[PDB]
Amino acid sequence: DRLKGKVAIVTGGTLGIGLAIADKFVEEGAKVVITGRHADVGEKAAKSIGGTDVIRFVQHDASDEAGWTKLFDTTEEAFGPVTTVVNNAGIAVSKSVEDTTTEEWRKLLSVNLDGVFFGTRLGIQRMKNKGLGASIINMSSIEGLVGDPTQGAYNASKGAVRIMSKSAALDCALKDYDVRVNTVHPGPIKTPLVDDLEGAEEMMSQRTKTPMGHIGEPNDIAWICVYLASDESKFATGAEFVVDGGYTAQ
Amino acid sequence: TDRLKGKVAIVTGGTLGIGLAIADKFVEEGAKVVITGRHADVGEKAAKSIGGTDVIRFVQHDASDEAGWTKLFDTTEEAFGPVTTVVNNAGIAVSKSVEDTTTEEWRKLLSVNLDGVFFGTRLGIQRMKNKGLGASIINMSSIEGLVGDPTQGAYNASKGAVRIMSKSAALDCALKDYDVRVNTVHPGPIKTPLVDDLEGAEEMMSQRTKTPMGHIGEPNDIAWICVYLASDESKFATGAEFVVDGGYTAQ
Amino acid sequence: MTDRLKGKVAIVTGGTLGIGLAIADKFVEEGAKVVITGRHADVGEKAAKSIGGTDVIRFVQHDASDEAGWTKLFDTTEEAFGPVTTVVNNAGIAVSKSVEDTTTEEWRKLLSVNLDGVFFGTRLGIQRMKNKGLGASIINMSSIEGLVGDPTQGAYNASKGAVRIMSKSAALDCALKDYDVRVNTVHPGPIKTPLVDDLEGAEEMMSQRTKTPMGHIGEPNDIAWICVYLASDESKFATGAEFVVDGGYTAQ
Amino acid sequence: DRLKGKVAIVTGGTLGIGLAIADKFVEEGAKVVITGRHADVGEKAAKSIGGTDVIRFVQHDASDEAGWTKLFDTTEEAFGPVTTVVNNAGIAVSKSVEDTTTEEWRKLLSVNLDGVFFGTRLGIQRMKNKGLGASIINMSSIEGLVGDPTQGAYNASKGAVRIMSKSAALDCALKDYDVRVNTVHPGPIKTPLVDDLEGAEEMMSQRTKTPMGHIGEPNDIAWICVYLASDESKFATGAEFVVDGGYTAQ
Ligand SMILES: NC(=O)c1ccc[n+]([C@@H]2O[C@H](COP(=O)([O-])OP(=O)(O)OC[C@H]3O[C@@H](n4cnc5c(N)ncnc54)[C@H](OP(=O)(O)O)[C@@H]3O)[C@@H](O)[C@H]2O)c1
Ligand SMILES: NC(=O)c1ccc[n+]([C@@H]2O[C@H](COP(=O)([O-])OP(=O)(O)OC[C@H]3O[C@@H](n4cnc5c(N)ncnc54)[C@H](OP(=O)(O)O)[C@@H]3O)[C@@H](O)[C@H]2O)c1
Ligand SMILES: NC(=O)c1ccc[n+]([C@@H]2O[C@H](COP(=O)([O-])OP(=O)(O)OC[C@H]3O[C@@H](n4cnc5c(N)ncnc54)[C@H](OP(=O)(O)O)[C@@H]3O)[C@@H](O)[C@H]2O)c1
Ligand SMILES: [Cl-]
Ligand SMILES: [Cl-]
Ligand SMILES: [Cl-]
Ligand SMILES: [Mg+2]
Ligand SMILES: [Mg+2]
Repeated sequence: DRLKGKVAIVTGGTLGIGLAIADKFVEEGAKVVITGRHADVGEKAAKSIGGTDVIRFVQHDASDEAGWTKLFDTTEEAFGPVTTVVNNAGIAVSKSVEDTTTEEWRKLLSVNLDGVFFGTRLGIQRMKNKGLGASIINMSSIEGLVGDPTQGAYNASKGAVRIMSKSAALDCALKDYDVRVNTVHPGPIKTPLVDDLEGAEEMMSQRTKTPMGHIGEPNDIAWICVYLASDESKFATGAEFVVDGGYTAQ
Repeated sequence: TDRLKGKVAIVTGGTLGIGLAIADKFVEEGAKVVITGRHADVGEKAAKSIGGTDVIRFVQHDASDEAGWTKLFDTTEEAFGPVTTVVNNAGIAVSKSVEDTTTEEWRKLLSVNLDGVFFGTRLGIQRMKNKGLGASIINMSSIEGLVGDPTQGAYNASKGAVRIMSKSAALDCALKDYDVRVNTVHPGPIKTPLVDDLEGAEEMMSQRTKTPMGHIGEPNDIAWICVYLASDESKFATGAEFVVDGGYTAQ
Repeated sequence: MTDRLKGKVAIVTGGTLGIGLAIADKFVEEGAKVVITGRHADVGEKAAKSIGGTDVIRFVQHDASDEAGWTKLFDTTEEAFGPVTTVVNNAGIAVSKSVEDTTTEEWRKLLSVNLDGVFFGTRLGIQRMKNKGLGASIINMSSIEGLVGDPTQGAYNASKGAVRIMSKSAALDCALKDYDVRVNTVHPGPIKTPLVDDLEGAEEMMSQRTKTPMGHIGEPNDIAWICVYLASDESKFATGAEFVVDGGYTAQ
Repeated sequence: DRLKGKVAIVTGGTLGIGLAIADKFVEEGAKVVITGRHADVGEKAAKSIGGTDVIRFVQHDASDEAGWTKLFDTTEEAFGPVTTVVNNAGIAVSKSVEDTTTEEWRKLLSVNLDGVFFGTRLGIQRMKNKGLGASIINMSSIEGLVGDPTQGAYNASKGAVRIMSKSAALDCALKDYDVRVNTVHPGPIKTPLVDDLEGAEEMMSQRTKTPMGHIGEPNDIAWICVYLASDESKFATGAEFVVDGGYTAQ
């Protein structure tokens, strides 16, 4: 259907937002590789969506540079030329800038920023100039648009992804690469991980935070990623797609 | 399966160009559509080019005509049932710097591009709130609502106004649990017979210093993002700006 | 009196109260000659005298939505002080209505001042200040409400988003044509002024930490000082930009 | 007199933009410590501005975390408690995202991002709750607002600075630290950084790039920094100050 012929890598694809992206990608006809760090979880997640003819799990840590080349080779071996890269893997640190230790800072940025860099750079190299309608979708958060006093390192990583993606988009467009790069900026989304933090959903559902008075669900982010992966969005590049319940509109 | 099943849409300025493509893809996705425009022969031919009166109808209406807006909703509702979707797309251009803009040009453009969008948004909230329709208002606000252009002063004013007024509406609807979303769409240069009739226009906007992709878009590029915004797929998106511009604003 | 605006001649619309008064006050303190406008001659004459004598500041009764009066206002100012170098389009009004609840009368009245007035002053300011080596500067008063929405200020939001982007168009045309005129926008957050004071509950609502992270609203001098920077030749490379002084309001 | 009583650290204050900031800060009454890696350049720069009663040089690489603590100690010993931190040190790499080596990425980010994090975190720690009218000014760029196809790592670093600074501003404000944090976004400015990239001034002077048709001068950035360091800006925090010749207005 809407993603006919697409082959997608979805990092952090075994839980929450990434899992829903993979689910709707398969529903729309794409073949998907979802990555994660734990194999006992990752395989049941893939099977929860489809069989190995449409979706497969590959253990990969987004900060693992060499593993990225291996991840692409495995995906192409399974499904053919990669067309779509969703850089979704990330981690959080609940600290102000003042209270962030240098170890927390470096570890978060090696996943949230270096990992997105590794996936974007390689995706451009492996997908340019092949008539694929290639699309790189970088998950860049409402925390890439506004600050949060207790997400200092996360804010830095998401702001970096936001503008680095415009650089990539412009270079691909100017060089007729047939690769588009866009960022998605989710507001608060209900996941089992948000569930395990007592008070988190309640805090984020305050009207002063999310004007809709509730947080979203993973499918809310999947559907905008479907649009961005499909050729329906062949004129969209370097842009920010915000699905946040009004959070940044006030 | 149809992504706009059961939706009922008004698309102003929907007989040519971007509005016509939005109407076409809306019908294709299962919506019933009323398109508006000022000229009846163009408008009737436009509607029939998309489908029969069971899925699409033309209503003659100038978007700056405040009184006509209530009749337009009534006509749409009697044909298709309650309106769920309003695309405020009607708009005109003035090729003048702020310095060179006449007061008559200023007022005429703003009466369509700003007053009209206000009339449709205000009435849309009134008529669609609290009805469980998954209502969506889509305001066309242009890259000229994000960046300035030295020779588009009044257009820039109108589109910046639509951009932020739409956030006001989105927030009020959300805080009041109205079940109405309001978002803006920001097209870059798009090929239309309007652009084709202006010699060198497509060539100027295709320069890499304007559009990095080196070409201008097509009306269906805007239609597809409007389908996303009209559908229940985007039920968590409100008050946000959706930019389809070939990279224009990213540099 | 010091000298960061030496030789400048400024029109400050709505300069008899609140933010406009503070702009005029600090402009005079920095060496500028100033004409303030307003609709009430009694408040306005006293406002000007409260800042200085007629050799540094004068009041002119003018509604900013009155197009023909704009030409007379420039003539009167240049007759008094020489060619105008600086236009601060500050006059503005508010309406506490959602988009849904805004009447068309309220919509047109607010926009005739907040948008048409800024257009009239920007258009005429370009015509009368271009190509004169003045280091000219047009400062258009937007608001944080030109950057984010407010559910109960629909028309005001529209007017301030219009000012924000129209000003960019004017700045670009002036720059590309070497007019020696800059155009920038100032976006105050909540500021203690009569506009705020006489909206019951407004300061209290805006002082909440969920609104202004600094936990209080600003004061008129906060906006005067960024305007002094923008009117001075210190900002000669600044054009088409948005200057936000808002207590952190738009950072979260 | 506009900076009477202020004590400022200006990283990379020995050439270009940072030198002009230091110069104007001293003119307005501040005591200033400038940093840089090269003591030959730095000692002369300090002497070109004033005597050791108003300005001193400290050899320090902004990417050196341990050195930041020494730098604040040295400044305190000379001039009293620091009131103003200008995180200005930065470098550039003329590579698209596709063409960026991981070494180039890590080197630029360790200076442009880690260094701004180190100085912001330390500035907050050292200046909070002292009633100093403290101000942290983080040097971003128009390249933290828009992309550039050939400055991918730089774009990443400047977008990170932009949004991390908002987080810091918010935390300082909500906690009543009496510390403001803002970012400055220069457009092209004539500096050794620009003068060494051959053809860069000519490129950035095109009207399609800078509408004013010329690039700026270091004093253009000095004056907005004076405003931000002074108590004139006591209501300005978390905001972006753009001095760019119209670059980002089109
Ligand atoms: N400047 C740019 O950068 C640029 C370039 C290309 C496209 N765009 C985008 O294109 C979008 C839509 O414009 P378009 O190019 O599709 O225009 P278009 O091709 O001229 O189509 C105009 C449609 O609106 C109708 N219309 C005109 N005035 C009207 C009124 N007062 N009331 C109701 N309908 C009216 C037209 O004819 P009738 O009145 O006879 O029906 C026609 O159906 C804008 O948001 C703009 O951002 C922008
Ligand atoms: N206060 C805030 O929190 C705040 C925040 C962001 C932006 N702003 C903006 O800053 C500007 C000044 O606001 P403020 O709070 O200082 O307002 P204010 O305290 O109400 O003062 C408004 C001034 O404008 C004059 N004025 C009003 N309507 C006018 C018209 N049609 N023509 C000429 N002068 C007129 C008033 O004098 P007369 O009544 O005698 O005419 C008065 O001198 C406005 O553009 C406002 O939107 C204010
Ligand atoms: N020039 C522009 O057009 C422009 C535009 C926007 C933003 N900016 C930003 O403004 C800032 C200053 O740029 P500029 O053009 O003035 O550069 P510049 O002329 O090359 O000056 C660089 C200064 O920083 C110092 N420096 C370099 N690496 C350092 C390190 N690791 N630790 C400490 N100091 C270091 C240099 O001294 P040593 O070599 O002795 O260390 C020198 O004092 C940078 O953040 C830049 O990204 C510049
Ligand atoms: Cl994210
Ligand atoms: Cl009057
Ligand atoms: Cl200290
Ligand atoms: Mg906000
Ligand atoms: Mg641009």
